[PDB]
Amino acid sequence: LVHVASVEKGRSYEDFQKVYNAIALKLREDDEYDNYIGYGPVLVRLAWHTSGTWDKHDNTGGSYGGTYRFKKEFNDPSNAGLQNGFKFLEPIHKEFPWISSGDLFSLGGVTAVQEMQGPKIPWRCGRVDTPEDTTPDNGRLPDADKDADYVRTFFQRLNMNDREVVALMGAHALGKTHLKRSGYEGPWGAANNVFTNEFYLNLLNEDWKLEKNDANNEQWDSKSGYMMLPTDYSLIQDPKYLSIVKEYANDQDKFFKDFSKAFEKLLENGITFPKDAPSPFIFKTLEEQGL
Ligand code: HEM
Repeated sequence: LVHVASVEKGRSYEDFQKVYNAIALKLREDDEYDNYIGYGPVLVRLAWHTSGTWDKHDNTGGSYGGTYRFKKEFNDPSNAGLQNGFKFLEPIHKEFPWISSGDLFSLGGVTAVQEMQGPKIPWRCGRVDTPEDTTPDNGRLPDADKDADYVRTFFQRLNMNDREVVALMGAHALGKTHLKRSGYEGPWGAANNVFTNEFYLNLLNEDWKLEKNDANNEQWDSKSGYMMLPTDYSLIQDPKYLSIVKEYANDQDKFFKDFSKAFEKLLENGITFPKDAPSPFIFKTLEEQGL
């Protein structure tokens, strides 16, 4: 199965900047969500989980088909809580019914990262909705109770290498774990709706204790009130990951650049872009537009 990007008919960068802007304005307006964290983090996670079902071996799953809109995928236990991101995007989709579902879920993530003062993420249009029977089964998203070997093997299926994995994991600066959702509870740091390299700094610099949470799962906790999942912590247990963690803890620009590449890549696995497709779009933030 080849998934060829097909530009929404007649649309160009300005159309997608309008969708960006509507997402960004709603992010600003709907600020109460999740104890005033706002929707940025869950939109980033929605973009990732709608992309992260991809299997490089047969091109099943991935962002192209926008299959989260079907019940098998929106009810995946791994996706618990993402319905909030979907509901956020619903009025956006109503205003801009021409955008494909995959384009909207992925654009939500881009918009969230950028509006949270993260790197620019080039974004390409052209995902096309595919039918219900193309929805990938549950079980393709990763478990959090595992070690570095698990993480490394997991991400090979998404064609991500060590650097790409460690970079992508930096998104765990954002938002928080919610016990009733994942069986883990707590934020990873203080700046959880501003995109920074804090995840790496906290991994290296906090004093972590292995504790059990109220769902009886182990997680790493600090006196500052932060947590790390076992898979997060694996990034400093594994010496290869550790080197990269230290790199990003010590160079914010490098983290931004590597995250941007890896996140675009994640959002684009599985999609074939024709030679004459538009170049990737770099959207202006609301701030850059004076909006
Ligand atoms: C080994 C890989 C990963 C595992 C096991 C993992 C696991 C988790 C878990 C258990 C949660 C908490 C869900 C909840 O209780 O609300 C979470 C939240 C989150 N994850 Fe991941 N994650 C991984 C990779 C990633 C990647 C690659 C990204 C995106 C680049 C990402 C972005 C997020 C965000 C932004 C949140 C916060 C969501 C919110 O506040 O609503 N994660 N992750």
